[PDB]
Amino acid sequence: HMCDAFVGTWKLVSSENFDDYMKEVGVGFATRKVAGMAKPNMIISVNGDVITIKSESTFKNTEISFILGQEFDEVTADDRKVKSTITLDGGVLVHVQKWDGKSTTIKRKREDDKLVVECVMKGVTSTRVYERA
Ligand SMILES: O=C(O)[C@@H]1[C@@H]2CC[C@@H](C2)[C@H]1c1nc2ccccc2s1
Repeated sequence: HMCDAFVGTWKLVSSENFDDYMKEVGVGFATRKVAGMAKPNMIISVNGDVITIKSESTFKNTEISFILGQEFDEVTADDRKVKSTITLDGGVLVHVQKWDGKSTTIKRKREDDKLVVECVMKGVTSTRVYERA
């Protein structure tokens, strides 16, 4: 029952500062413009200890499966090859990605009927809000 409140099908309803977050990550102009239009559906499921997060959009379809605390390789939507570790910290899913000596952290939390995602790269934060689909 670890992540029960995350499980489901979620649709992006708002975004703030995502272009600036992507710039800070190192994403180039064309990917920023096209990726920034996307309205992904995020599908979260749990089977035993394995959590799966799928993201489906017009730009890319991705999928990650993982066990909490156990590092895995991820190819991101913007084509970074990263080493990821996802943990639960006080009810927040905390996802750290490492690549090329860099690091970014993505936090996912339940707030009211929403799933709120905070993406941080150095001093730049983007907030992405999802509703049930
Ligand atoms: O999952 C998402 O919400 C988005 C949208 C759906 C697919 C693309 C656009 C994905 C990105 N994530 C990142 C992370 C860092 C840098 C660039 C990008 S594009």
